[PDB]
Amino acid sequence: MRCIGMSNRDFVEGVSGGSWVDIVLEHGSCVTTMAKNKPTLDFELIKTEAKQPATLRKYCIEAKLTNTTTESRCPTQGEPSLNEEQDKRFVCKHSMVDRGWGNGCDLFGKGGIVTCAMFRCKKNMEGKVVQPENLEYTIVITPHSGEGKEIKITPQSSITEAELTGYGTVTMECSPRTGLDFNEMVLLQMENKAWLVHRQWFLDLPLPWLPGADTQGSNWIQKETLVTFKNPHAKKQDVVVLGSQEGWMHRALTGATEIQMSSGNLLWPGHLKCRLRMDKLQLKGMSYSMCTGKFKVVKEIAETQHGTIVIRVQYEGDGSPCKIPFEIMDLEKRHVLGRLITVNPIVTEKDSPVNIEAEPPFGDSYIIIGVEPGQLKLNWFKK
Amino acid sequence: MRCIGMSNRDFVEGVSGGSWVDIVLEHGSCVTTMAKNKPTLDFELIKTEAKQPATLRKYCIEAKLTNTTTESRCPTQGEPSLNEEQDKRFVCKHSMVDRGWGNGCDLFGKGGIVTCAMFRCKKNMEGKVVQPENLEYTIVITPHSGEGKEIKITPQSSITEAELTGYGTVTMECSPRTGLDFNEMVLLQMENKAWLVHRQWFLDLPLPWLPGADTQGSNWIQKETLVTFKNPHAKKQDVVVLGSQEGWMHRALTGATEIQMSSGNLLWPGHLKCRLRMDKLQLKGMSYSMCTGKFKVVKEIAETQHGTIVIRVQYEGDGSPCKIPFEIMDLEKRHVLGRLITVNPIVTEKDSPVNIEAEPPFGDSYIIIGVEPGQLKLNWFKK
Ligand SMILES: *[C@@H]1O[C@H](CO)[C@@H](O)[C@H](O)[C@H]1NC(C)=O
Ligand SMILES: *[C@@H]1O[C@H](CO)[C@@H](O)[C@H](O)[C@H]1NC(C)=O
Repeated sequence: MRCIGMSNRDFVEGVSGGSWVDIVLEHGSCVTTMAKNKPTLDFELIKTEAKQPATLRKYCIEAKLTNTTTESRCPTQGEPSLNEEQDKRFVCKHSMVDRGWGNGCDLFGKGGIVTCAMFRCKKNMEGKVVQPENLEYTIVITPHSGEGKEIKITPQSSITEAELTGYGTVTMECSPRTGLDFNEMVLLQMENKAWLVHRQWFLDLPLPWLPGADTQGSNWIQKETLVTFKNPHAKKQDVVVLGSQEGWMHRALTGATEIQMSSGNLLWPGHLKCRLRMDKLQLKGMSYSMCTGKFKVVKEIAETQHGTIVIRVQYEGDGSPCKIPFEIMDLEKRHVLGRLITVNPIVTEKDSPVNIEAEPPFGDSYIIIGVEPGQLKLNWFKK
Repeated sequence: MRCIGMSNRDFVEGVSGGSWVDIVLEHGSCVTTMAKNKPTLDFELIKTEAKQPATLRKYCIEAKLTNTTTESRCPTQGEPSLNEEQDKRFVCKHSMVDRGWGNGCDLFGKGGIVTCAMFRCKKNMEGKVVQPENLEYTIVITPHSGEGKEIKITPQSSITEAELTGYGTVTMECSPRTGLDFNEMVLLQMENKAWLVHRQWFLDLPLPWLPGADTQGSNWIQKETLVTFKNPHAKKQDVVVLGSQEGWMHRALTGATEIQMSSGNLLWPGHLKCRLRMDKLQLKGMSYSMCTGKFKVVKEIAETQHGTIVIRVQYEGDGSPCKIPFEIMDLEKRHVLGRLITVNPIVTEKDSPVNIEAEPPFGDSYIIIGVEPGQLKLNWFKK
């Protein structure tokens, strides 16, 4: 479930001296709002989507060499230039070797030689500069009824409305924060994890890179960082790559800042500070008859991780949509004790199970739910 | 070809005041020995094989995780221990999550959870301590005839003999050197290249390692260096590797000392200082008649990279195995000028081509090869 049973959930209650109550919404946390005559709402931040990030530079971390050619000459015959020297998709190397009889040349001496190989990247990571203003926050408002409404907000339109399903409307004004010095900070993505590193530290990485505005994927820059030519023997210099740089990147990003994922969705850390105005909220119910008084416990008392207690029951009896007779009594039945979180428990159908939550006082307490013809008298010992 | 036309070739001549001449044999270099009445020999170091190296430790650089299991519990139900915790081939992780209704548990609160995954290494490098005394050096001695004898030496048996094919025998005494502080130095092998690194720097590498005496390949030590558990959500913590560490190793070994290969054979740098005693060497020939005097130039004059000049000719004429009339004359035919490198050029067969090498003086010189009935009078301009 949500909110109830979430270790990171804060309660808040609007005073009777006005409205405009402040809440703090963060990812993985729920906020519970309530007041007298006002319905209880649950606010939760779902995802923080940073749409339209600007690709800054693309580095290659795993490449492969194919189409390796080699051409040699004899002493006093000129250098052996290859056509692949005029191709940015290739990397070449010149050298000189000893030439004479046993290798089939004119005379003795230093003969030139050239070896080229096609550079083709296989796996490559990316880096993007992210804009702070065009961020998007998804918030879910749920009426705490026990039987959600989404809203997208952005720093360029912090004011919004919320047409709840039969509960009225509530006004929101949020102000955000999500990091540190975003303009000169780059989100690095390895197509498996994500980090937030410095701009200068990212721009000067010793790897074959391509500019942001690029779709070629073959005219890289500084390919020699992943390509080394071995010592030439008879002819071919035996060019060789340097394997994969995935582990080097995973190890070099230790002192960075990683961002988890929810299968695609980036979990951006940060908190929204929001003002809520609930003066235009109505309670779904009120004008309802009382139920006949038969209730069967689907499952009885169970305290949450925030002092509040919850019971799930079913109406079963017939009496239309009606209000649940619910009272919190002493060890006897003197006065009413704890308050109610799920304000005005209603019933949509006799077969639909309904949960209810409330905060009891210390020690022994009674819960009277249902009229006498089938009254549920559930005792418990809080704390 | 060899020796002739090798840019790293040194000449040496034994004086008439005894024998025991010193030479320096290194990989990729040839030594030319000669003297009056003594045949010319070519010494070359082929391979430096360090047989029987002692494996010290085996590190893994590319692993993969399979057989991932996960088990959870409810609050006040105990921790969920898995059977894979008692298996060194697995890596596990404990955690606690929020549990209540929507995830099917008893009540609310912190419920334990455990996730394990089988650690299986795919590609792994090795490190070996190498012994200096049990080194093996392969030397090739070739009689400079123009138409080789191998010997294996070790520091534990530096004295040897050389039964040349019809030239007598020569005595050798070599003393070696090949590096720096071998006892606390480890040869690192990645099954593609080889380095020589420090012992302490190698023993403390942050990678899953196994002791030297090991054939298991699955009960590694410190596997968590290549395994990280992501944040748990509903149940599985989503364990993930760190890719491949091949690039990290290839980059970290920059300030080391690399060793090239000749397809399997390690090219150990170093020089052997050898004493040669050639007093028991005879010249294959001497008691031979002179040829009739017909020679056709297979290919004429061509100077090497060490001042010496070479011509390849064929006998063609009939006259049994005979000695070649060969003289170096002035611009006229006054006196004999340059000496001869291929001492006493013989002939095995009239159809077998034969090379000849000699050093001429400055400027113009004549080469008289063959008796007058078909005499070859080849002029050239050295320097
Ligand atoms: C590389 O070699 C393959 C196989 O011969 C060939 O199909 C391909 O066209 C070559 N590419 C280049 C750029 O030469
Ligand atoms: C891992 O899973 C495969 C596929 O189910 C199975 O064949 C293998 O026996 C499993 N290994 C272990 C150690 O559980």
